[PDB]
Amino acid sequence: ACTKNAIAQTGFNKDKYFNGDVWYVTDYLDLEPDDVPKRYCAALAAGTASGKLKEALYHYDPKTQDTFYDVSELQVESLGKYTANFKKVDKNGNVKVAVTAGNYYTFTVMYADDSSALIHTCLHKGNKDLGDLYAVLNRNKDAAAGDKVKSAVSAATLEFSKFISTKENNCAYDNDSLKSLLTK
Ligand code: HEM
Ligand SMILES: NCCc1c[nH]cn1
Repeated sequence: ACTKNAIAQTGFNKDKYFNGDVWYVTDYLDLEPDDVPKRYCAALAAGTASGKLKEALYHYDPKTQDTFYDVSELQVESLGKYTANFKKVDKNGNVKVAVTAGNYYTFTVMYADDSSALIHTCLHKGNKDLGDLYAVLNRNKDAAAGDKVKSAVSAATLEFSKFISTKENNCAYDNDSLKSLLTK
């Protein structure tokens, strides 16, 4: 299970974060891991679409080739803190698994600027036992974590050297699908 109440960034700028553009996960910290996809690719788009706050997700295991997209309408808990009931979709937004209660992640933006961010997420999916996951994001998929975001990792009482990089995995992303999924 999840154990963290992550604190949102002071003065979080929601319209800048949710500007409809793409964010790439460059490094992550799973608190509840194992033999799991040690190598992983993930990215999201976040924006307001016809007045609704939205996130589109992409996951790719470059070793198994397991691929999936999700789209959610976010609900606000407080500034920088959201609950997302997700639906699994194909890249075009056609529903594969409909929204259901019990399938949701929370999402806290702990730090963000115009190029980088640190988020916490707690995933819930049916009867499964899942733990916290932190992720370092960047607008550039190949960007090394800079001092702003690494300092924020430290400020969250975490150690960046423990985070796992995705940069070795040779991830390629469909940015266009992620942006268009925001409307679906
Ligand atoms: C912004 C970051 C992330 C968020 C919001 C996110 C959220 C989610 C959601 C919503 C699901 C379930 C999707 C579905 O069943 O339709 C999922 C599944 C999963 N995610 Fe992520 N994820 C993120 C990052 C990552 C990272 C970096 C990895 C690698 C450690 C990871 C590995 C997986 C795994 C292996 C699954 C399959 C879970 C299962 O069904 O047991 N995710 N994630
Ligand atoms: N224990 C990490 C579960 C996960 C996958 N995606 C988001 N969270």
